[PDB]
Amino acid sequence: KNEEGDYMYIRLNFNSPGMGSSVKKTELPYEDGDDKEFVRSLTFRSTNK
DNA sequence: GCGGTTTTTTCGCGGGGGTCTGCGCGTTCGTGCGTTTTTGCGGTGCTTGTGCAAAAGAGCGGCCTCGGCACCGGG
Repeated sequence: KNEEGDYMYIRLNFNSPGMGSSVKKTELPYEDGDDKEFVRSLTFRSTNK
């Protein structure tokens, strides 16, 4: 979370392959897929802090 | 100190392949969050106790004059 000016810019990161979560290979938070593209982060702003 | 022997140090060149290194992902161990069990200094209410105006008569002690006597000196 980063309050830049009057807007609060919060970047929500999501699980993405390549040294991501500390979870072991046995259980993956996503389905295995070389052709799968992932939403890595979304940044939102709001006037209400 | 001076002359001898001859080992193994210094000199250089070629080839091999184990070690270093670029790159990636994962994890395990370093670092912060939170807590357990106990030690310590902080204060109080109450206990137990302390230093800081004449008038008059009655009675008294000191004192003094005096009484009266015993005594020294002499024969």
